[PDB]
Formats: sequence, structure tokens, C-alpha cells
Amino acid sequence: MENFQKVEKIGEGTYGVVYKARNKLTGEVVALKKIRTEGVPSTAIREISLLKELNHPNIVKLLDVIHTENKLYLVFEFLHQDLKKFMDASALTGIPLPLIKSYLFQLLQGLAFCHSHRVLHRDLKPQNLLINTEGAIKLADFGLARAFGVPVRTYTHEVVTLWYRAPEILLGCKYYSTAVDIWSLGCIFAEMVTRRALFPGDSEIDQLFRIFRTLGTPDEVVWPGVTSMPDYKPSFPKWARQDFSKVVPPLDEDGRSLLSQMLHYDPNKRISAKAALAHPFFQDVTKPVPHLRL
Ligand SMILES: Nc1nc(Nc2ccccc2)nc(-c2cc(Cl)ccc2O)n1
Repeated sequence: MENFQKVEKIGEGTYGVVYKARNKLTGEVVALKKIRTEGVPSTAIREISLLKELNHPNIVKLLDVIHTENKLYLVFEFLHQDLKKFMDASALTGIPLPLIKSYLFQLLQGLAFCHSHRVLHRDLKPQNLLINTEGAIKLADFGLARAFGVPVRTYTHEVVTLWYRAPEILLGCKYYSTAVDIWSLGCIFAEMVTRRALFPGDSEIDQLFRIFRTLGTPDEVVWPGVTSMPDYKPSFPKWARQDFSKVVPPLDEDGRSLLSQMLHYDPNKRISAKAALAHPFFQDVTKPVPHLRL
């Protein structure tokens, strides 16, 4: 748009490309996300518009929702680096535990906030998490999947990230709950710790089986109703659960304990963001300053 003297394309999200842009007028630097056709649903514009009211220190502010030329643009406050990039840049030394802990605590605060407002993210991933020089981390792009509905293959054909998808989604559950975000966050937490994606599935079944190989194939004991899930197949191989200390070494028992609660198979047993905030793991949480190279 002419209102912006655009800076550049900075990434591609599940629902569209994100641009860094300068509001010529105000000179404001923002993140502009172009939503991907029919002509842009009306129910969606209303629902996404409601997200403009979301105000929380750990939620990237949605400044505007612009509908034009049969195209939807979301204008977001701009943060300089996404967690994926930070993790790649910190892959040699790892993110200090205090920072990982700070980030997780803040992320849980953001989710607790959104969930308490009946807003789910549904597609949480490192690239959706933005950090700034002052130690804050924020979640961006909530409520998009619930407003537009999950795609399948971007217009530009880009490898959709399945790594953070909760098993109930993989098993074809038509109804999502706040639990899917906790699962995604658990996966991200594990990744910050180990510096490697926890469940880097190549496909939907590989994603599911990687989960099964690590957490054990779920059954009716650990997850009542799982054998009735839409995509559940009795033919699924039955893997025994792996010793959990093997999953995120060298994370201490508090962290491993919290993580195990975030990764419970049953969305109903999975810890809530609010409950997670009270976990002993955060007893000594602080807010460290990240070494950010912008
Ligand atoms: N620094 C920075 N990088 C990126 N990269 C990125 C974008 C899309 C996919 C993957 C990475 N995205 C943002 C960003 C994104 C949104 Cl939604 C809202 C505000 C933002 O500041 N910011």
C-alpha cells in the first residue's frame, strides 16, 4: 500500500506473508501481514477485528485490520526478532535457562490471557513468538485459525509446520481446545532447551508417530476416547513410552515435570496456562536480557 514505504518481506506465516513497513504518515514501523480465493469472509473480518481489543504485554498488539481490494491486512506492532531466528542464533551456546524460563513464563502469561478471553492461537510455533531487546517475548497471530479455518497448502506452496501440532489435531478432532496451544508451547519449550525440535515430523503420520515413539502410543487408559478419534487407526504401532529424562536433557525435574504436564495426551489432563504459571519450575523465574543481534 502507498500508506507504507515498505521496508521488506520478513517471513511467511501459515495464513500469509509478513512485511516490515513504515507508515509514511506517522513514520511508525509495523509488521504488516497480508492474508491470502473468494473475496474475504465477513464473519472473519469481524472476529479478527475483535482481536484489536486484545491488550497484554505478552501478546503482539494487532493495530489494525484493513479490508481492501478483496485482501485482508493485519497491522501489528513490530518486534525485531522471532524465536526461531533467536534459537538458530543461540544454537551454539543454547539459550540460558533463566531466559528460557523467563520466555516460557511470559508465553504462558500470554496464553493464559488469551485463553481466559476465549481466544486460541491453534498454530503456535517459534516464528509466531517475537522478542525484543528488553527480555519480553510476545505471541502473534492468535485467533486466525478460528476465524479463517486451517488451510493445507499456502498459495506459494510452503512447507506447513506440523511440529507443534497437538495429537488431537493430528488424530482428526474437529473441535479444538485451549490445550492445543499448551502442547505447541510444550514443544517450543523442549526445543529451546535441547536446541532441536522435539517432534520434527516430515508428514502428518510421521508427526504423529514421532510423538508416539517418544510419549508412547496413546491408549484408552492415558487418553479416554482416543481410539474413537476420527483418524485413529487400531493399526497404529504400539510404542512404549520413553524414559522422559531422555526427552529434554539436561532439564531439571521441575522443568521436565512441567513439560510432561504440557505434553499430556489427553487435552483434558494437559496443564492449563494458568495452572502452569504456578508450577514450581517458575519459583525462581526472573526476566533476563537476551543478547540480541539485530
Ligand atoms: N521480527 C520479526 N520477524 C518476523 N519474522 C517472521 C514473520 C513471519 C514468519 C516467520 C518469521 N515476524 C515478526 C512479526 C510477525 C508478526 Cl505476525 C507480528 C509482528 C512481528 O514483529 N517480527
